[PDB]
Amino acid sequence: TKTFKTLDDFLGTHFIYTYDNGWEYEWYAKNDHTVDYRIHGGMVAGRWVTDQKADIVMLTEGIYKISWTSPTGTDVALDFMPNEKKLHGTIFFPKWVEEHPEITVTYQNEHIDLMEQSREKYATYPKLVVPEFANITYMGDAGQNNEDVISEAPYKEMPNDIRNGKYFDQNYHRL
Amino acid sequence: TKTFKTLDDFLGTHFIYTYDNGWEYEWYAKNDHTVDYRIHGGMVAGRWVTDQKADIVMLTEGIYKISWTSPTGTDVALDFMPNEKKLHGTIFFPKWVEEHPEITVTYQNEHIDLMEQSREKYATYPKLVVPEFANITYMGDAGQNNEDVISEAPYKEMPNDIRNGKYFDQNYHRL
Ligand SMILES: [Ba+2]
Ligand SMILES: [Cl-]
Ligand code: NA
Ligand code: NA
Ligand code: NA
Ligand code: NA
Repeated sequence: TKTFKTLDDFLGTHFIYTYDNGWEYEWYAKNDHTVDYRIHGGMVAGRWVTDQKADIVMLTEGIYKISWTSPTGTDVALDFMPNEKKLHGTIFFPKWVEEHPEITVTYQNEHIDLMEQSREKYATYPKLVVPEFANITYMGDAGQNNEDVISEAPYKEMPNDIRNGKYFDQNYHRL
Repeated sequence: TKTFKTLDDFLGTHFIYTYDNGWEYEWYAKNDHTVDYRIHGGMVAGRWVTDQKADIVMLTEGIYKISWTSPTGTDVALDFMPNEKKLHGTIFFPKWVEEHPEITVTYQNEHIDLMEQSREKYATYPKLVVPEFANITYMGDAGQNNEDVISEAPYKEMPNDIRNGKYFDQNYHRL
């Protein structure tokens, strides 16, 4: 077990977690203004995102808050409490994402224009707000600016492969 | 200052705080699902809200997170660290609020239809995201469900009057 104490301790960390609503997420603090993530279970499962710009601060010792807005229109605020293996996230979904979640299920980086066209075309209100705690199931020190971390679409067995030490090498690159 | 340990300690607390951009806000935890607030500084100074529904939780001992979405379309995630006199809030404004702030500068509770109509008529994107720490300059033990706390429009010297103990009586009523 390592104690998370500084912003530097947190950056470069690679998380897997399950929300209290059953939803399984994966998230990486690439650097101090960039996040990658990959969704395994729930409404928008299969979706993954690299190079998302984000405000990342340490609130107080060992507690980390991350904010970003998405090309879909989705707003996010994550609070990591890694010394307790816990997280809290609020996701503010536009109405169209709840109605048509599969539109967002893709490699978003290749379909930015689709997301921007969708968010203006389809309904935004009422919003779906998902305020939930999560248990952290995996913590890896990937280092900052590591391109191998979230570099492919999710598959059924992927979270287990990572948790079991059968996905990355000693240097945290994929085999 | 009292030590905040539990969710109970937090509920019924009346705050005034200045964000790092200089924006003075005031905010009250009326109950476990309801917030009242009043704005004294910045883009939407003069705006006040009551009976806004919100998700309110204790993240970890003495740290609190509040999530709500507004009739304006605005998304808010607030993190309180009252034992440090520090807070962090992320506000996600629709483009239209940045472009027409003065529509929202009113008692919202009397102009709900105008807010809902404007969020549909004007632009949602790009969002203006305001990630900032605040310094807490006032903490009042207002008790839960006190309708007097935020019951009038802000005036210039109002935060001073509250800080200076000239606004409420001994039972935390305006008079
Ligand atoms: Ba698709
Ligand atoms: Cl509101
Ligand atoms: Na995104
Ligand atoms: Na990556
Ligand atoms: Na203040
Ligand atoms: Na303001």
